[PDB]
Amino acid sequence: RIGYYEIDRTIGKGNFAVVKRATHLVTKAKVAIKIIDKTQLDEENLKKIFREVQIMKMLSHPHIIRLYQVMETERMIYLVTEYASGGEIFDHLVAHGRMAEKEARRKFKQIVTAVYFCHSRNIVHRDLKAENLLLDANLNIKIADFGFSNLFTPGQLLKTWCGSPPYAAPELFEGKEYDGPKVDIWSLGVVLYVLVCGALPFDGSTLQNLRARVLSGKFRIPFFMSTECEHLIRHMLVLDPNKRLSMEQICKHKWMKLGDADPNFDRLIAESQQLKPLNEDVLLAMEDMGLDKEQTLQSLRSDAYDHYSAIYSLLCDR
Ligand SMILES: COc1ccc(N(C(=O)Nc2c(C)cccc2C)c2cc(Nc3ccc(N4CCN(C)CC4)cc3)ncn2)c(OC)c1
Repeated sequence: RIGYYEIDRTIGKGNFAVVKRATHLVTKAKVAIKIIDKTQLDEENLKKIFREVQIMKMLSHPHIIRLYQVMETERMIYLVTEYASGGEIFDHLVAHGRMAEKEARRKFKQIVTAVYFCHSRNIVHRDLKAENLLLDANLNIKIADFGFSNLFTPGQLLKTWCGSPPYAAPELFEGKEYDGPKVDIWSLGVVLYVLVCGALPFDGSTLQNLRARVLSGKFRIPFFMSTECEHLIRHMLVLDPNKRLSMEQICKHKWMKLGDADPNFDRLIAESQQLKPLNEDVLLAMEDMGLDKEQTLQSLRSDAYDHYSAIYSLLCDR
């Protein structure tokens, strides 16, 4: 037990972190808690985790994992998030293999909504990979690991070479300054390919081999891949960043449009395209628990991600 949380499973173990499932003992919500030992952490790694957390706080969206609370001790950091009860896409692909385009379109449309929203808030992910995508109880997408993400100014070039080589755009291998979104659009091309094909478009027995594959820009279209799907991927996996589809063009592609109507997609993409409240009954419910409404409002106003913020948010998403 950790504050208001009862831990009931360990689901992750990597980096300097362990992730557990927990239950919030007031709201009954299932959460994931990532526990980071700072006594393992290097100086720049702490500056990384700090930026990761700051970016996650900027992102409230249906297809992005939601951060609810930060707890910090002298020794440990605790990050409490929405729990994705479907697991990772990796395990789904191991279990069931390459997805039918019907399935791939549903999920990719959800991925695109999430990434488009990041861009609308001047965030680039810069590490989009299929395998690490999370799934909720209905196998709906939630995008996670923002460990390589950053703020960008539209038009500005970035100069940190990051992410996983199989998903990395050629200009990242080449050590060029890069447009943030165009890097994400390349990664999206590889993720779409993986979902439909169950394999990577660019691969190799060494990183040197793989690097040459990416810079070549050639990949195999399998017999089972539709003409429309092929066209989408080929318009994302273009060597010149400037000849890649925009996010706006990706949403409009004919592969997206065929199949069942999709009001949520269009609504979410519309919301991301915009330029320009307090729930009183939540505040009252909290007050009747024994949380003073003054400290709750202070916690909310300061963007604290503390005990009171968590409970406010967890109740509102219920
Ligand atoms: C796989 O390795 C992990 C393990 C855990 C997380 N994880 C976070 O780390 N979240 C997070 C937190 C807490 C804080 C900060 C940032 C982030 C990103 C997380 C997973 C999750 N659902 C879920 C359930 C079960 C399974 N599998 C069950 C079957 N397999 C045998 C074992 C694994 C995978 C995922 N729901 C929410 N968060 C993760 O995210 C990429 C990958």
